[PDB]
Amino acid sequence: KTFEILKHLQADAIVLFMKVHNFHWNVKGTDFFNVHKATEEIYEGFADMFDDLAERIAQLGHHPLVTLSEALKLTRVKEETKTSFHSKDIFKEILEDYKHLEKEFKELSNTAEKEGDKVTVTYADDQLAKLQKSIWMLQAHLA
Amino acid sequence: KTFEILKHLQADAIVLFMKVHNFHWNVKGTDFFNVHKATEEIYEGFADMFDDLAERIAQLGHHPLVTLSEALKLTRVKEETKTSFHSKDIFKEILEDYKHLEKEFKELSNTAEKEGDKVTVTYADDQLAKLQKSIWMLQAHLA
Amino acid sequence: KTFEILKHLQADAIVLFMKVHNFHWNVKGTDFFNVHKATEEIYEGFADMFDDLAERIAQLGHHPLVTLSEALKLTRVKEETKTSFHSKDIFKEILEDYKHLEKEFKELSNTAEKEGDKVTVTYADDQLAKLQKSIWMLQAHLA
Amino acid sequence: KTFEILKHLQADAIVLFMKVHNFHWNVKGTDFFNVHKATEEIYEGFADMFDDLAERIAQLGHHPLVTLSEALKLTRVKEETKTSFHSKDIFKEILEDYKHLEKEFKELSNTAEKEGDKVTVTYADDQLAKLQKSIWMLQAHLA
Amino acid sequence: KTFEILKHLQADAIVLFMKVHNFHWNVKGTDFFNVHKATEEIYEGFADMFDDLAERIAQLGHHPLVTLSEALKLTRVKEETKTSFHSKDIFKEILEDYKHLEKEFKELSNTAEKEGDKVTVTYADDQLAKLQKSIWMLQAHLA
Amino acid sequence: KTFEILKHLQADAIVLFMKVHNFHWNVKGTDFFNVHKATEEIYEGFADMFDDLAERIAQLGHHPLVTLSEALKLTRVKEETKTSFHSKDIFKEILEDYKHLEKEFKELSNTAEKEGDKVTVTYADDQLAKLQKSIWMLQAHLA
Amino acid sequence: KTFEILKHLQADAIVLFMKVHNFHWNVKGTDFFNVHKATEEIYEGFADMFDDLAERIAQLGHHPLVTLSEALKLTRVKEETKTSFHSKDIFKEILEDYKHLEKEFKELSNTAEKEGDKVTVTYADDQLAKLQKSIWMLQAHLA
Amino acid sequence: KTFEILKHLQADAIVLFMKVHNFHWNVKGTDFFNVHKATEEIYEGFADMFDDLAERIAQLGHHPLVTLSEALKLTRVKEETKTSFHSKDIFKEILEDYKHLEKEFKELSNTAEKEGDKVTVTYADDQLAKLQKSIWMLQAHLA
Amino acid sequence: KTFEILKHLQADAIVLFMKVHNFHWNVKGTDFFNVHKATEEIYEGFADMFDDLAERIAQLGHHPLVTLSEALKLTRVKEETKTSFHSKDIFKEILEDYKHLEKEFKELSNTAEKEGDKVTVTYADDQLAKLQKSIWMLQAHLA
Amino acid sequence: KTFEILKHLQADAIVLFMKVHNFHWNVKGTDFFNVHKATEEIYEGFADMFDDLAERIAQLGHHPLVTLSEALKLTRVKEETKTSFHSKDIFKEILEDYKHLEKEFKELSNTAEKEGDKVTVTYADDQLAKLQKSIWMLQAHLA
Amino acid sequence: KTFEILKHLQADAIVLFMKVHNFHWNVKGTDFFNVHKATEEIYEGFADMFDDLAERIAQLGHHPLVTLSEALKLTRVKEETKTSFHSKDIFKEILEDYKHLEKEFKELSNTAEKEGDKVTVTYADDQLAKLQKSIWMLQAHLA
Amino acid sequence: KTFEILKHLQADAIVLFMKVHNFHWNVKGTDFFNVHKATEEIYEGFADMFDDLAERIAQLGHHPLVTLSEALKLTRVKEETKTSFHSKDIFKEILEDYKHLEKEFKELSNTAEKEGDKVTVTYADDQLAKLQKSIWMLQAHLA
Ligand SMILES: [Zn+2]
Ligand SMILES: [Zn+2]
Ligand SMILES: [Zn+2]
Ligand SMILES: [Zn+2]
Ligand SMILES: [Zn+2]
Ligand SMILES: [Zn+2]
Ligand SMILES: [Zn+2]
Ligand SMILES: [Zn+2]
Ligand SMILES: [Zn+2]
Ligand SMILES: [Zn+2]
Ligand SMILES: [Zn+2]
Ligand SMILES: [Zn+2]
Ligand SMILES: [Zn+2]
Ligand SMILES: [Zn+2]
Ligand SMILES: [Zn+2]
Ligand SMILES: [Zn+2]
Ligand SMILES: [Zn+2]
Ligand SMILES: [Zn+2]
Ligand SMILES: [Zn+2]
Ligand SMILES: [Zn+2]
Ligand SMILES: [Zn+2]
Ligand SMILES: [Zn+2]
Ligand SMILES: [Zn+2]
Ligand SMILES: [Zn+2]
Ligand SMILES: [Zn+2]
Ligand SMILES: [Zn+2]
Ligand SMILES: [Zn+2]
Ligand SMILES: [Zn+2]
Ligand SMILES: [Zn+2]
Ligand SMILES: [Zn+2]
Ligand SMILES: [Zn+2]
Ligand SMILES: [Zn+2]
Ligand SMILES: [Zn+2]
Ligand SMILES: [Zn+2]
Ligand SMILES: [Zn+2]
Ligand SMILES: [Zn+2]
Ligand SMILES: [Zn+2]
Ligand SMILES: [Zn+2]
Ligand SMILES: [Zn+2]
Ligand SMILES: [Zn+2]
Ligand SMILES: [Zn+2]
Ligand SMILES: [Zn+2]
Ligand SMILES: [Zn+2]
Ligand SMILES: [Zn+2]
Ligand SMILES: [Zn+2]
Ligand SMILES: [Zn+2]
Ligand SMILES: [Zn+2]
Ligand SMILES: [Zn+2]
Ligand SMILES: [Zn+2]
Ligand SMILES: [Zn+2]
Ligand SMILES: [Zn+2]
Ligand SMILES: [Zn+2]
Ligand SMILES: [Zn+2]
Ligand SMILES: [Zn+2]
Ligand SMILES: [Zn+2]
Ligand SMILES: [Zn+2]
Ligand SMILES: [Zn+2]
Ligand SMILES: [Zn+2]
Ligand SMILES: [Zn+2]
Ligand SMILES: [Zn+2]
Ligand SMILES: [Zn+2]
Ligand SMILES: [Zn+2]
Ligand SMILES: [Zn+2]
Ligand SMILES: [Zn+2]
Ligand SMILES: [Zn+2]
Ligand SMILES: [Zn+2]
Ligand SMILES: [Zn+2]
Ligand SMILES: [Zn+2]
Ligand SMILES: [Zn+2]
Ligand SMILES: [Zn+2]
Ligand SMILES: [Zn+2]
Ligand SMILES: [Zn+2]
Ligand SMILES: [Zn+2]
Ligand SMILES: [Zn+2]
Ligand SMILES: [Zn+2]
Ligand SMILES: [Zn+2]
Repeated sequence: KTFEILKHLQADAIVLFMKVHNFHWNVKGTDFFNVHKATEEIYEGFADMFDDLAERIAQLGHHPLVTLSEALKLTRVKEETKTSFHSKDIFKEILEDYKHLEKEFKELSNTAEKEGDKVTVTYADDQLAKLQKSIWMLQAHLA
Repeated sequence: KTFEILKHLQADAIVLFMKVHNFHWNVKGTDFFNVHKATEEIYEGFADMFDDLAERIAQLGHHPLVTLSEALKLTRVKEETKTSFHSKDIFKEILEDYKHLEKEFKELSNTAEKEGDKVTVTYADDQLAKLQKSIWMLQAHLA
Repeated sequence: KTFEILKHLQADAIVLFMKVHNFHWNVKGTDFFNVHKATEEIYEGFADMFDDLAERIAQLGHHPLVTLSEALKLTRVKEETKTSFHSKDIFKEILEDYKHLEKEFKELSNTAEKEGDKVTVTYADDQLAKLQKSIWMLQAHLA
Repeated sequence: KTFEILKHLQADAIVLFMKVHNFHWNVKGTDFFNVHKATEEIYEGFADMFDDLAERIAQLGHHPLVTLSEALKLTRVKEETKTSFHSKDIFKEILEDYKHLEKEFKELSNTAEKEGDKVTVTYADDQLAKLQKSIWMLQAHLA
Repeated sequence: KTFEILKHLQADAIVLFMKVHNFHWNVKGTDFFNVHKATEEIYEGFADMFDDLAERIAQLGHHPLVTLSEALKLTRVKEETKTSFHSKDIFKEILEDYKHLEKEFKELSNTAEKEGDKVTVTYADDQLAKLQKSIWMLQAHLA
Repeated sequence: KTFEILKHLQADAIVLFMKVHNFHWNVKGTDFFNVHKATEEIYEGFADMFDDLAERIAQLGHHPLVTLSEALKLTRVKEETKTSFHSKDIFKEILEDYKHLEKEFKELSNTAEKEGDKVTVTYADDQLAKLQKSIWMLQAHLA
Repeated sequence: KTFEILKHLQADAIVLFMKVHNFHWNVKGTDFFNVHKATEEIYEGFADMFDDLAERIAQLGHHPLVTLSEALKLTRVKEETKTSFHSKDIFKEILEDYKHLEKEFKELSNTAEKEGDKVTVTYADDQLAKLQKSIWMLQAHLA
Repeated sequence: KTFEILKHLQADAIVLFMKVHNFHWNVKGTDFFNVHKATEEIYEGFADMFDDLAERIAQLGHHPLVTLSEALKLTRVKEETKTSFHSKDIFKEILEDYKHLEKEFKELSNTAEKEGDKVTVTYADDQLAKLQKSIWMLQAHLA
Repeated sequence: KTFEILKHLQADAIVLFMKVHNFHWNVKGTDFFNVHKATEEIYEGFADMFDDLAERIAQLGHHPLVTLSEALKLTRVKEETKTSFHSKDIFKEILEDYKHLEKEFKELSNTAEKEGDKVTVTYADDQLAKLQKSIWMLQAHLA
Repeated sequence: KTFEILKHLQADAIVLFMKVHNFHWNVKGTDFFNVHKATEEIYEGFADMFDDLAERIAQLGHHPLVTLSEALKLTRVKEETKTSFHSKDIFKEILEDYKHLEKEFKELSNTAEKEGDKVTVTYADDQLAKLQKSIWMLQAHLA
Repeated sequence: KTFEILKHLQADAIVLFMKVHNFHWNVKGTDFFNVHKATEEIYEGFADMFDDLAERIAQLGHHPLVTLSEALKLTRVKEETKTSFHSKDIFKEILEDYKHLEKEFKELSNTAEKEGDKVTVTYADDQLAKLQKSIWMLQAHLA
Repeated sequence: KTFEILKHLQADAIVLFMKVHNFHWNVKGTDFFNVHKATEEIYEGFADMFDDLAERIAQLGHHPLVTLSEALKLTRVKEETKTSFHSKDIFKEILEDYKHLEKEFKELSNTAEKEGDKVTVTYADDQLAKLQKSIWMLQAHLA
């Protein structure tokens, strides 16, 4: 179900909002400003994704999740308890989670096509476009 | 300890970030736009508070919390599982949590004065100023 | 035919442009500013929809409609002759007409997919996205 | 009566809003961009005139017209059913309708002076100023 | 005399500047933000009216009033000592005072026409335009 | 005749454009910046007045003047051949020429009322408003 | 009591709002623009101070003053009935009243520290900062 | 293959970037400014298309082309060696090349649907939308 | 002498300021807007050139000209008494006068190099750059 | 000949436009964003240089080059076929090509001085200024 | 004494203004842009600190220092004569000097509390806030 | 040598940066704001001149000066130890130092022409242009 994948993704969005703030505060190295500013852009993107997924859920006549509790329960994103990083470790982690979201947005898109929910398709394909652009850029950082 | 109160408040900030999004999505009544836009301003404020508290913690040589897990563990904010509200219920809840943050920022301020951490004082008094302005406005909504 | 639905929708757009101005001028109640400003945003949206539908028609090698006469002839939107409203009546009427446009944009989208007119699809799905967001918000006003 | 002329003019404004969109979509010749952009400015002006006339009517304790139906009934503007133009034909038509509005705004102004409605006078003289500037520019196009 | 009415109006402007701040601080109800922001726009308008009337007086070779003392002495506006309101009470009061200013600006306009002071006429008619727009909007709030 | 006064004023506008540039370049004293910047605002105003008067003339079916030659022939403004000033001398000269334009705009306004040219009236009264504001400010400089 | 000093200062703010407008309209000399613009900045500052003091009072659970009447009753600011000034006289008067506000903001700050009202302290110290900057600048004008 | 069509289009984009600059520099006639500015907008669009196609190629794990050499080798766009034009000749040429890109973007879109590359579809349909709008406008210039 | 050429050019600048306004008001044809706006840019350029030449003269210890009288006396620009034009006639005239200014700025530049006035050289070469760009564009209009 | 060097440089500009896009897409390493953004600024500079050189050529009565074909024929810039880089390799390549352009702009400048083409001199010296600033910055990257 | 510490800090501010420009010009490595831009932000901050400290001194009735001579005499900042750096060396040096300013601003703050100079306290605590944020960021660069 | 004069001028720039701040803080008289703001513009100009001269030095393969120490050693600018001024004294001092910089920029320009350093010439002539404009304005203040 479309709204089930939406909920799952909403859960990842708020979890990544937090995870990315970790990287924002705890990066080390002459790389600090760039990663500090870039992580800020990343978590702000995730705050919007969170809101947008929730609002698609509501639009669709269902209930978005409303507690951090359900988010942790529905997410497939590993929270990061460590508190120190080189930029390369941050990019590897973010890349991993991006590849996860990419897979899921594809699923979201495929599922919504099947159920004749075209709006959810164009939302999912728009997010895929962004994820694939970032995936490429992150791959290029790490190469 | 100053950094202990900071951590506690950081936990409330991310919890209220979520709680306020609930109110953002699930308000009902001819009041919808105003509460939808106002809650958006409120949660954006909480996103900044979260970041700022975390960054004061780091500055002070300690570790801010880095998971939703610790946040739920350290918060004194009740998450809201209900998914429908009149504006009056939203304002009552927000008011309650504001009164909670007000008390704690006072504590933060008092404690930091004692430990000779003046920066943390001016941060705490700046946040008090905002909380007391909102507390007054919310009291005026409900009267 | 794609261009036939386009024409129909173009007719509704100019009719709603007028209808919404009625609500803009004739709302009553302590609700006045909010509804006055919101209706202004709504009719400005409809002015753009009108222009865009007409311009898709032209692009497609056909003729958009060019008189209020044809608009009244092609529309399924009831004009509103009454000249006084509470905000709730305005929202109910706007909701009704929105549900009408939603149905038709779905048709437009489905029909254009069939005829291999992909541009018209992405236009129709973009408008659906907006209509479904407003439909949800209006449902929330009225609940 | 002042409000009677206001209503008449309100009817012309919405009719010209449509008529001018015709010219916007259906101009032909190496003149296309200039006329396309200029007609867009013209119809946006007419959308404001429409709103302003309606709002003067309301202010004056009367009811502006609220349907395209009454507009077609009250207008002295010929709708244009043709769907192809050279720029010269567009300017001739617009000039004609401008000369019509000029005459009527003079009447509006004279009538409002008589009835001691000074606000309506300053509104009418402001619109005359604009019409006479455009009339001159259009005469210069055609010369 | 033109300058006598100017002085009277200048006195009302500063008195309403204060009166409107009362409403700004002391409104109660789920209406709070809207009335708080709208009253702020209203008193800022009155601050400009005050300055403009004073400056017309100076231009005309006379002396505007320069103390709150003369203002209270020359005003026909009742100061409001009460410190709590519903929005409806605020709108009724503002409406009353608006109707008062409307009457006086008409007088100002008529008197200035007689004395051949055309500048003061166009100033008075510009203010009438604004007062009549607000009077209509306030009537619509209360209906 | 309205257009005759317009032409006369157009001639003064271009003459004052030049005269004011003299003051702009040739002021002396610790007053230099203020007078340099203020004269720049003054001549830019005169450049617009020039254009606007010319364009009213054209609108009215007549020909504005098109050479400096006719301007010098039609102006009642004394050109200034001297090349050094204290600010007080500049203000006295500008004041004189302002009083001249004020008189003429009154004439323009009166004459246009008589001939039923309302647009030219509202133009003349708008310029009077500006001239009387500047006249007051200049009187205040010199007092 | 903190709120008692707040009220007193609120009274001075509205009185200085008026007093400063006097100086704004009635300054004489080649100094006119600078003093006209500077007084405009000064009274706009006082309008904000007025609003802010009133709003601190409300926040604190008390009632700000709501009439010009109480303002004149609570102020220690002498109103200025004279209607003509050299810039030096304006600066001397403003300086005097500034020194008065400086003393009182110190009192406000000291008193609020005692009562544990930290928000009011940071407000009072912020205003002191501004007053001491202006006091220095005004002393420099007069030296 | 999707990436093969992308590469082809990337080649056309840089070739049209140049071709359009030819028209930019070498248009003749009283049409000069309009065509000079419009061609500037057109080539800036092509510079972005070039970059975007290249970046989609990279995202997709392939290599965009990196020399003018490959571009000339992969393009189906005829370079223009002539150095003088009337606007009509420029529009005919641009129209031709647009019709070419339209065909190819359709192919791109169809092919990407087949291979399950949804991002490339939404990119191709977005570009089609723009090409069909320009095709219509250019047809209207030439009619 | 450098300052002699400066004065000559200053005279042409104010004469062209007027001449170009003629073209601004009196162009005829479907070309009207473009020429109306372009002439406005041209005369605004000439107003700046005028001011800049005058200010270079002053800088150099000499006196710029301060009357329209000297301008007409020092200019080699023919004033235009005719009051109706096709765009082609306007461009031919402007081109002629441009070729004149180009020649003179070359002279200015050469002369200033000789006298070791480098500032005047860089001013003259900057103006040449602009004149040669416009000369090319005007040649392209007329071809 | 001046125009011969201009043409040569125009050829390098479009070749570097492409070459720099290579570096834009194909940089690898934790350096990615900085080099991605900086290369974007560099190629945008080259797009302007290209246009400006072409337009100087036209101004000078000659024909700029109008095909990628002539560009490859006239350039002394080696195209880069490789598709992967560390930032250091990108900077070395860009530095090399910069040193090439620097030499040529000197030649351009010297040659134009000889032929009395001062405009082309000030253009060449302006570009030298930029090239020498970038050369220094690039040397500093590599040191 | 408060003003003695102010003077000392003023001396460091201008010395660091220079020192930081050294780092701005003489950094080496693929780090160049980031350090070049960041040092520019740092020295601009120091220019403001310098001005603000000087202006607090003046406000307090004392004399800020007015020569580079006294600055070198009063500073505890070592000037840097070396002319080449890796970014790590720049950050270590800046960190050292920051730790120095932090200590001194604490002293300033403590001393001003003692002397009842609250304005100087809030200034000192504001600067501490900034220094501690930068100290943390610099520590993070170097870790 | 070009770089020797550059260094000398760099030394004056930082010395004048300080000297001008003296005038900024210590001007007395009803002239205070104007001189306070103007000196702020002047020292900000000198901060840029300083940076630009240093960066030309680096570009040229030499080392700009990096301590206040060398600046005081290389400058021909007298530092000002006095701490109180009338505006006339400030303008006389600034004028003197300007005349000094003018002479030196001429030398810089002449020397750079000789050594074939054209970039340094265009930099020197640009600064001369500014110095001669300010010299004229300052002469006009003092006359
Ligand atoms: Zn941060
Ligand atoms: Zn951001
Ligand atoms: Zn939302
Ligand atoms: Zn997931
Ligand atoms: Zn750690
Ligand atoms: Zn490490
Ligand atoms: Zn929303
Ligand atoms: Zn927001
Ligand atoms: Zn942060
Ligand atoms: Zn808590
Ligand atoms: Zn529900
Ligand atoms: Zn309910
Ligand atoms: Zn309205
Ligand atoms: Zn709007
Ligand atoms: Zn359109
Ligand atoms: Zn329909
Ligand atoms: Zn009714
Ligand atoms: Zn009702
Ligand atoms: Zn889309
Ligand atoms: Zn369009
Ligand atoms: Zn528009
Ligand atoms: Zn409206
Ligand atoms: Zn009519
Ligand atoms: Zn047709
Ligand atoms: Zn035709
Ligand atoms: Zn008016
Ligand atoms: Zn407020
Ligand atoms: Zn406001
Ligand atoms: Zn004022
Ligand atoms: Zn009254
Ligand atoms: Zn109460
Ligand atoms: Zn109640
Ligand atoms: Zn100037
Ligand atoms: Zn200006
Ligand atoms: Zn004009
Ligand atoms: Zn006259
Ligand atoms: Zn002289
Ligand atoms: Zn004198
Ligand atoms: Zn004013
Ligand atoms: Zn202001
Ligand atoms: Zn307020
Ligand atoms: Zn007091
Ligand atoms: Zn008097
Ligand atoms: Zn006096
Ligand atoms: Zn161009
Ligand atoms: Zn552009
Ligand atoms: Zn790119
Ligand atoms: Zn192709
Ligand atoms: Zn040719
Ligand atoms: Zn031809
Ligand atoms: Zn115009
Ligand atoms: Zn313009
Ligand atoms: Zn000037
Ligand atoms: Zn000449
Ligand atoms: Zn004629
Ligand atoms: Zn003709
Ligand atoms: Zn990119
Ligand atoms: Zn860019
Ligand atoms: Zn171009
Ligand atoms: Zn080359
Ligand atoms: Zn590869
Ligand atoms: Zn590698
Ligand atoms: Zn730099
Ligand atoms: Zn900066
Ligand atoms: Zn300062
Ligand atoms: Zn120190
Ligand atoms: Zn070295
Ligand atoms: Zn190294
Ligand atoms: Zn603070
Ligand atoms: Zn200052
Ligand atoms: Zn500044
Ligand atoms: Zn720099
Ligand atoms: Zn020197
Ligand atoms: Zn002293
Ligand atoms: Zn003195
Ligand atoms: Zn230059």
